[PDB]
Amino acid sequence: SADKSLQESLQKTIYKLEEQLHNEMQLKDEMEQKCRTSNIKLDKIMKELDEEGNQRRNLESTVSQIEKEKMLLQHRINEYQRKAEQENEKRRNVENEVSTLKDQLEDLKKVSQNSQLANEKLSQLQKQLEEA
Amino acid sequence: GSADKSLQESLQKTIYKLEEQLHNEMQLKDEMEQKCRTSNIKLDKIMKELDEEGNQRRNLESTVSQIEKEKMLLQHRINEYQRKAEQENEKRRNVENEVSTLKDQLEDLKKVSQNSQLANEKLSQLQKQLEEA
Repeated sequence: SADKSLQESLQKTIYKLEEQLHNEMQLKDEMEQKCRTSNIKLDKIMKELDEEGNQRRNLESTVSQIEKEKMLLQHRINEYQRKAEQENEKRRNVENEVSTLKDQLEDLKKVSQNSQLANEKLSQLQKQLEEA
Repeated sequence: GSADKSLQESLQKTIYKLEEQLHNEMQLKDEMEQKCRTSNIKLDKIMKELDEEGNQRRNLESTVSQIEKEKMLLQHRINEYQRKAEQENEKRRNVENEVSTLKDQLEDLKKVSQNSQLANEKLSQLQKQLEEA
């Protein structure tokens, strides 16, 4: 019966070993499944990382080239704004020139009517000084 | 008895078979744990690199849309100033024709007045020749 003790402690050791191997097999498969999933993903993530980087660096060139074009339009704004202000001032001045000249034409017509009046009085004066 | 010692021998046999198979399994587990830890280290380094690269790419995409639209409005403002300088120039060219016509009238008026003086002085001299004849 110390006999049976021995065979029973042996057989219980075997059950614990079978339980241990089965548990370790469950752990083995669970890790395998996760590891596999993660390496699928790793490979996907790497291709996509290379694609994002290339496209990011490409858009950097695009940004810089269109910022340049934007700048060059901002300067033609400045140029065309000054041109328009200046056509406006040259127009405004030619209009005042027109105004001046109309006023100079009126004053002058007045002076020359005064001079015909003047000359009419001298003509009359000359007539009254004549020696019959 | 020898029956009991043979049962025990067969049990020990199984214990060894299973323990050895256990050790074989642990070696495979340690190897795969190492591969797995390494793959998970790389994955997390690449995922955040992916995160910042894609954020910057998306950000630059918005910048592109914004700037393309801004360049159309800049061009619009160039069109507003072109129009204004064309309309101010045609206004000016019409006024410059009035300036030119008026300057001729003023010249002509200075001449009318100057010849009036002359005609009056000649006429005064003829009235004098009449008086004296």
